[PDB]
Amino acid sequence: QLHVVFFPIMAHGHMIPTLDIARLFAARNVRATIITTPLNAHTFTKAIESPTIHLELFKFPAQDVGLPEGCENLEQALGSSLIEKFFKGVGLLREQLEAYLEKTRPNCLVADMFFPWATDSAAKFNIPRLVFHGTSFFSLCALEVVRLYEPHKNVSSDEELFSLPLFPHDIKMMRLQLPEDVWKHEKAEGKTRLKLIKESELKSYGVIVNSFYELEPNYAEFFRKELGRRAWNIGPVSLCNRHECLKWLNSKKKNSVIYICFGSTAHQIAPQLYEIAMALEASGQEFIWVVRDDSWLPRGFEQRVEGKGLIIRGWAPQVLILEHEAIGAFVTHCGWNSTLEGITAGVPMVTWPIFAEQFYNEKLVNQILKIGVPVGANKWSRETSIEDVIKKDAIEKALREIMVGDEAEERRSRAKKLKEMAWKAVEEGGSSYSDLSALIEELRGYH
Ligand SMILES: O=c1ccn([C@@H]2O[C@H](COP(=O)(O)OP(=O)(O)O[C@H]3O[C@H](CO)[C@@H](O)[C@H](O)[C@H]3F)[C@@H](O)[C@H]2O)c(=O)[nH]1
Ligand SMILES: [K+]
Repeated sequence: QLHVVFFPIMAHGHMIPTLDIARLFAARNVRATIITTPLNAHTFTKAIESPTIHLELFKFPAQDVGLPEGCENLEQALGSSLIEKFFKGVGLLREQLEAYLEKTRPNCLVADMFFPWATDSAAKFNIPRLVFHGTSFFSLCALEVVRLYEPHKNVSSDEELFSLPLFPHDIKMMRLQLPEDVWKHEKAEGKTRLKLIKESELKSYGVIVNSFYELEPNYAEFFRKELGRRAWNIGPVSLCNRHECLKWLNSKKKNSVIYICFGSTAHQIAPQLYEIAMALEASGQEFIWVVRDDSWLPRGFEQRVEGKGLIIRGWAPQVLILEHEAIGAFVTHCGWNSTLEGITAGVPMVTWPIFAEQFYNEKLVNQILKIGVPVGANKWSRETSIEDVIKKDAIEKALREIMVGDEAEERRSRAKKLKEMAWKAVEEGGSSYSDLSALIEELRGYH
């Protein structure tokens, strides 16, 4: 039996899709083991609830890097200090990884993009290593093209626009949409980490990508041809698996409710929430709003919008909501897992990128896929300063445009097209089904 070990970084947005990939492999009679840490194991245990996914717990050296003992997850490492400590900590997992690989000798290692050294670690035992990023072909390409060509240095002001080189679409961006650790005050740590991450894509056996060919064929090709990567598109992997707010939505018109949610880990301050609430009231749209009370809500808000607006404070069933008939739009931060869920439900999106690769995802959604509307946020930042809050006016304009604005029904039509393409890609005979079959056969044949 083939054995593949999966090693995601301790972040919810990488762990859940990695589990789905493990399940996809398992359903093909492949032995799948996921490496995690003790305080993160509960995520996998809950989502396991079918072939057996095995877990292996590594000790996370929080004390050695000066982190609180309870900080085993990227989401809890808030601030440059804590984040650099977190990445030093995860780099220190290399010894446990090499011990586990020597002990078990699996046929393949699928390792998170944040572990470039994992390539060499697997090479010590002649094991091929695959990179998993968890984002779109487009972001992979655009990030690599920006790193290589640095078109942000041909610019005089923060909002001066430049095109992305080589791309078959003209994509205009400003250096505000890039991290200041690249264009303003160059800090060698992040630059080196990025260099090594992007290099691992060519030094390794190849890249697994959570996308489907028909979604972004130009960039599925660009990644392989112009950028030289060996890759397999096997997404959306969440389709492998396939209530109060639902009963609420049942009595609503089809495609009439806006869903607002900013991802698994939301760092969101009271002034921003207050602007969102005011914009929601002014827009008149029915809505489900997922929040992490007079400190951020207008007086009488929840009662003044009762029956029309619903605030969810806990973990929301995002997929069940998005695919309910009543939901017509999605205000999102453009994380790739949420973006892909919006696409798979066929739901247009208001794009509100914050950090990471989300501005590239926003360009993919708005300019290329033509299923979204920008809210107007254009400043890359880990934490939000009060000086950067998006005001209620832009939010209301975007909420209006996404529901009844120009092309809204066409966006719905395009998204339903993408929805059918997504479901077809993963069914037997589909592009993603076939690429997964091909990857597994190649792994069987290795040496
Ligand atoms: O109330 C809730 C709130 C969330 N969820 C689920 O959590 C997921 C949110 O994923 P999303 O990509 O938007 O945020 P996150 O995964 O942290 O993004 C990082 O990881 C991504 C993957 O690399 C990356 O693209 C991104 O830039 C990073 F920020 C998504 O699968 C939802 O279904 C829910 O079910 N109920
Ligand atoms: K090249």
